[PDB]
Amino acid sequence: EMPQPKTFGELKNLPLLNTDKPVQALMKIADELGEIFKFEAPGRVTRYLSSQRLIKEACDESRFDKNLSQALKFVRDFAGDGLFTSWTHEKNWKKAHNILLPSFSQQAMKGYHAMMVDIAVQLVQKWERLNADEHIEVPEDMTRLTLDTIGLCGFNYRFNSFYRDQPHPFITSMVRALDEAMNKLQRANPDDPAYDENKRQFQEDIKVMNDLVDKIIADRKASGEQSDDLLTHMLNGKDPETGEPLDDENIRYQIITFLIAGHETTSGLLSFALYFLVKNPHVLQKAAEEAARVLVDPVPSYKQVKQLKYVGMVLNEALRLWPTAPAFSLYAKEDTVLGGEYPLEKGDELMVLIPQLHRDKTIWGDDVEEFRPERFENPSAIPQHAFKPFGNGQRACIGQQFALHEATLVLGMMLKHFDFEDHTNYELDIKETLTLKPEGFVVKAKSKKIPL
Ligand code: MNH
Repeated sequence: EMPQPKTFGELKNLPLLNTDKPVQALMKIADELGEIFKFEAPGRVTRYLSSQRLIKEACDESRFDKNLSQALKFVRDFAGDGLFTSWTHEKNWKKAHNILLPSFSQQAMKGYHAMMVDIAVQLVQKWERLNADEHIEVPEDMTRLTLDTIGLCGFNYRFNSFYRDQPHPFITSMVRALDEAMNKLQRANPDDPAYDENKRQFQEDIKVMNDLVDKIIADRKASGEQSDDLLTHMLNGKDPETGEPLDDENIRYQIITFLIAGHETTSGLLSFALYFLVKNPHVLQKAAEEAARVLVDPVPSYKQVKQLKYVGMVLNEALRLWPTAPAFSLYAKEDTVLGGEYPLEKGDELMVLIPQLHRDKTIWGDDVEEFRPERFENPSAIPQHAFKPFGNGQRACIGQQFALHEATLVLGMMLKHFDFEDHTNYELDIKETLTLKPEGFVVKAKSKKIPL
């Protein structure tokens, strides 16, 4: 049979999800329960997977397909038919996949990189122009950078999020909506007077996001166009199979999904990577050397990012220890036995604990908690399906190369232009908005006096 956590009667496991940090609670639960453990809530059942040998079967394209998590279903209201939230047996997913995949490529990455620099320059100039006494809120400023990067590159819109003291209205509203998604999963009873207040708020926040997208289409509508871009590939992009462009109503959904999924994950990754680089001096020294040798010219070139090897290794290791996308869910496409020990009826839902998967001691050695980028010196040596932070198969992050390209480029310039000091020996605190980010992580960054 299949182990499961403590069920309080009617609500079963569901009351456990109330905590600020659900994914970490599930990791604790997985440490004790074992490879797999069942997780049943009233009206929904899902089995969490933590051992790699089960992950490799769950990941097979001809064995299990992607299922929408309970929270992702609520995410649909602003995101919807966007690939991250669209179904695999969904029409719009296939159309959008085929026509937005060419917008991510080597030629594409070249298209986006020159504009990425601009936003990273805004970040570097902000940190260079800070006074000596001031300190930097890494996750906040990383979200600040990532929004502007994705906006300017993939939608020709400058959020100008750096010119704002407080988080952008988009950030506030997005985080708040994710709040309801998670917090309504954990909720026992769907209807109650009080929730109406909440409900009100969540109509409000969403609108802001909607309103913001209205600018991108309107702005580009009024200003000059015909400059190859994601938003172009959405307006004028056409489906090879059906010869059809995207639905305007669906184009806006694409914009929502891309704006949201392009910063939170990348910004959490940058914060986590900087944190781990701060806790270990030597792993920084190596990367500070790499960025200097690889990037000579003041502005990084499209080729210079790919030339950076150690930066990508650092990013992959930091992404291993704390994958910014905490989990993905999968349903069985036909009756199978998982591991040869657990029989599952078709359509059964299994969630996958990516951070617990990376902590499997058998594959990654008996010092998994140890953060050493050198593990990724020969990334070929890593076993199959043991390391899947970006997802699996066709369903895995069309712009993952953009994630790595922006994050590597930015981090290379950060280590190039700055010296990082940790004034609090920061206690690692992970805030969850369906995504993992350090909370309270503050460092100072002295200038290195490098141009542009
Ligand atoms: C860090 C970086 C990063 C991580 C950890 C990441 C994680 C994921 C994971 C996991 C999935 C699959 C979810 C599931 O349930 O199967 C996924 C799918 C997706 N992701 Mn991303 N993703 C990005 C960067 C990331 N993504 C960026 C950047 C973009 C946008 C430019 C993006 C846009 C998507 C889209 C779109 C999908 C949907 C793919 C599909 O369903 O066909 N992404």
